[PDB]
Amino acid sequence: IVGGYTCGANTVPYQVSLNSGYHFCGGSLINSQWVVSAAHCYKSGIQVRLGEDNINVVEGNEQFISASKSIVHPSYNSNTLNNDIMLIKLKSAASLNSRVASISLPTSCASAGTQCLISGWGNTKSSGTSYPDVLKCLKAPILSDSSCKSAYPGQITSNMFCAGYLEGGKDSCQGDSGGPVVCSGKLQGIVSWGSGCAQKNKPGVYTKVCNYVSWIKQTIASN
Ligand SMILES: CN1CCN(c2cccc(CN)c2)CC1
Ligand SMILES: [Ca+2]
Ligand SMILES: [Cl-]
Repeated sequence: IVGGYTCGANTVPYQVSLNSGYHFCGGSLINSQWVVSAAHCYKSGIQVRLGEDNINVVEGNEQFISASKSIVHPSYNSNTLNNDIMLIKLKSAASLNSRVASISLPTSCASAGTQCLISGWGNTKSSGTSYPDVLKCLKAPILSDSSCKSAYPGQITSNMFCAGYLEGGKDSCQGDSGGPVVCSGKLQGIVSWGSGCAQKNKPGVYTKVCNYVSWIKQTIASN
């Protein structure tokens, strides 16, 4: 996250870190046994880390649980990042508590202008590299579909939306991928891609979760 702030320990209790010997992507806990993340985050041998604040220090509220299965969306296109969503099932159920909590799925799509909370352990510099140890947060509005498609002509599908600031300075960035965009208490977005981070007229692009609600509920009911 570039231009954000230190969330505070366990203040975003649905945020997970996906770890394959190191943190590589975020995700969001949607019930005790399932996480949703970005399909571009897929790899085998994922461990889900719940209850994290400093991802380099055991602070005492973590749960570490290996994934038993991964399910990439059937229409995910790695060329275009269309349908950039996957589900990960935990081998054992998370212990739900004030620090490890699920986030609800959207019952509908959010409007342009709705303020959202975006969070992660990705790079905090728009030029160069610095990765935080503690979780970083950003409040950012959903942008209109026209400003999103203007910013990235020929690349935005109906399964994507933009959020952020056209003036730059505040954005998600590398290592935030897969993590949550929460608006009105629902998971509306998954951090997906962009052109650099926090640059003018290049806001972040997010997978539009409200298009996937039926697929998520059907897929977890059958798995
Ligand atoms: C080479 N980078 C380019 C920018 N990427 C990125 C990843 C997530 C979110 C955003 C939104 N700013 C950008 C990471 C890979
Ligand atoms: Ca920790
Ligand atoms: Cl749907």
